[PDB]
Amino acid sequence: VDWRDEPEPSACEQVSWFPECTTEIPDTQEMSDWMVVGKRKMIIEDETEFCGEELLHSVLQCKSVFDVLDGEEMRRARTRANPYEMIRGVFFLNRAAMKMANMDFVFDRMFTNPRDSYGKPLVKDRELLYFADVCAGPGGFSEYVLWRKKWHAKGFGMTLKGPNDFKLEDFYSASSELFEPYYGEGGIDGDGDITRPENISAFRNFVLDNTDRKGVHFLMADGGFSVEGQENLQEILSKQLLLCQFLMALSIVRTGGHFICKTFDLFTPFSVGLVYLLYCCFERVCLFKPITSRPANSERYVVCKGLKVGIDDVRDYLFAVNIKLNQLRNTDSDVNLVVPLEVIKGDHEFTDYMIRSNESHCSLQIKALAKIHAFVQDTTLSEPRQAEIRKECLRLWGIPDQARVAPSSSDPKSKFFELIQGTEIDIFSYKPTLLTSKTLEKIRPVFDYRCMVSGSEQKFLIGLGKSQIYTWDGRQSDRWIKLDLKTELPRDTLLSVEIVHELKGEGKAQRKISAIHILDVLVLNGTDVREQHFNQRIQLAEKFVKAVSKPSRPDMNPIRVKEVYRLEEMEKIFVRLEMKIIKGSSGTPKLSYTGRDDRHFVPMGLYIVRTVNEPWTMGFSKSFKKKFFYNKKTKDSTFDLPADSIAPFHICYYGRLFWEWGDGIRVHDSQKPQDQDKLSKEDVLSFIQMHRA
Repeated sequence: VDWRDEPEPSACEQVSWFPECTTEIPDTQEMSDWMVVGKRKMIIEDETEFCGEELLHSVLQCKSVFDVLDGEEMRRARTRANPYEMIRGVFFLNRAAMKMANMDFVFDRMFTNPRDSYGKPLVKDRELLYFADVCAGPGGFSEYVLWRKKWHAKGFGMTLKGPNDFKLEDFYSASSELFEPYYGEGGIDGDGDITRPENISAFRNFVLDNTDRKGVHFLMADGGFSVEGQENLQEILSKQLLLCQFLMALSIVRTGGHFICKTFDLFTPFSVGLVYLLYCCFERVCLFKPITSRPANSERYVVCKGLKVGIDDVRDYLFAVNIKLNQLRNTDSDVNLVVPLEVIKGDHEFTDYMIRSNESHCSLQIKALAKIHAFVQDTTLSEPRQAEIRKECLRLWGIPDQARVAPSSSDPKSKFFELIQGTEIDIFSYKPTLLTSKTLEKIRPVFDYRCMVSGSEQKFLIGLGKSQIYTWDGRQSDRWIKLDLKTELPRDTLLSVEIVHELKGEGKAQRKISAIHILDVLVLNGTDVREQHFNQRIQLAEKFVKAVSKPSRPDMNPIRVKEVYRLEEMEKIFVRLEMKIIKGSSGTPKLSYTGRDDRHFVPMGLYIVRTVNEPWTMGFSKSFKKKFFYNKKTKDSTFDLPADSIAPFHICYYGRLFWEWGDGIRVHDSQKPQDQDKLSKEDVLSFIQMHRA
């Protein structure tokens, strides 16, 4: 084989896709005879149904050349023959993350910014991006995605426990509450084996429970294991892994969502039928090998965009096939077909593409294998272009050529000063204006304001990564105190929070949990949001906060956003106030605010926050029945949101009022020691009603 007649190395890569599938999705009735069970076959050399005999045999002999060669001596020639070797992982934890860096650029930000078939993005940058990462070597894929999307992505991961488990603490960015691992049945106590039906169903239910029952925007799968001593049978030995990854795609990926999965050789009709099922289920499919995939191996990736509606029959069918596979382990039987060969070959376009892909990959891999062999037989040979190629690839993909090495062992005070970027520190010391009969007129605009129920004193919280979380009470004299709660948060995060005691049940059976309730956000994981509108900051807070949660680890402290109400709708708050018997109140019922779940807390009062800026105010047009913005200086009026009407964080914090709910204040009808000097619920509601018009 002449390996020196290979094309010149290049950072430019071309992609061709399968023809778009026109035939209908197979249903349960049609697939009822598709599964074929026969003798277990551990021979690959005759699988020429989608590849020429010459190419298959040549690639197999080229692989088997190294059956007698030293493994380390072979990998040392591999390092020299591969022109893309020096790329490695750059500043990530492994080279696998740079594979996602490669393919996210090649497929036009398909994963970091997923669109639909019409060109419309699925996630509003100014809603949350949901992704899943199954069969992941310490989540390098997720390291790339999280480093690129910061708090604007939430990831769900499942992988095999053991030496190749997730390494959250080694992510360049991110945290445990950004990429939340779930290991199947038992939650975090599972083994993460994706080939177990219990784990499949459990991870599916988990992902659906944390994605508004819609599913993830995309799923990435990169499963593999050692096939040492029997490398040539790699595709057969990992057939079930491939089937389970395709099935997980059909199980948790939302409609219009995407899916990328690592495969190996695709000579057998079993793997080709699986690819055909993906081609039927997605709007467009292709087989691609990035240059960050070593040229001498059988590794490639199948890229799928636009999951179709009504793929549930295929999902159930593949679940059943996996069960049969589990039942045939250690026997002489095996599932050798999932789609009949006549159906696959009946689609001439699909078969043409499949054969051409197999053969082109075979020729390239044969050249690379002979190249490694030649570099073994001659140790002076080398590619003199690895450095420049790596430089150009990093430039092309937008990956900065800077190492991970920055543990950011910053103290919370210095990091706080870094994150506020010269903003005056006294802004963080302002106390709220107490709401009294003398200050009631301050909330006169009503529409300019939002309100939320408080359960503890307001504090600032900074996240330095993982469990390095510190709080500060806003006074220059106070020290940053490490938070004694089992919770994690990404570095470069700055929050306005309160630490609430949540209660579930009453009396002797009452359980209590401490929780972080977010009031407002300034910086999350590195991008500043302080200048965005308050509702937008709360929505990005729900984005990150939904991301910073823990369903697989019931052992961790929950993080929540406060429920934000419109001031002209404060009446909805009092409907959630109940008198409940709290553990240790000697039987006295205490006022309790019940949240979205079956938990409640003792309220201390109600914050009123202004969301509209200086001489800008919101009125209600009775003719148009819509709210409008009015400029008190220019006298202009508009029904759209003016950019200068936006109240940034410092205005919202400085101008906030607090309506305390201590003794003598009646906000629930069962507690009427109404101190005549203190505002009741009726007084505030009457004032609000008089000034809504």
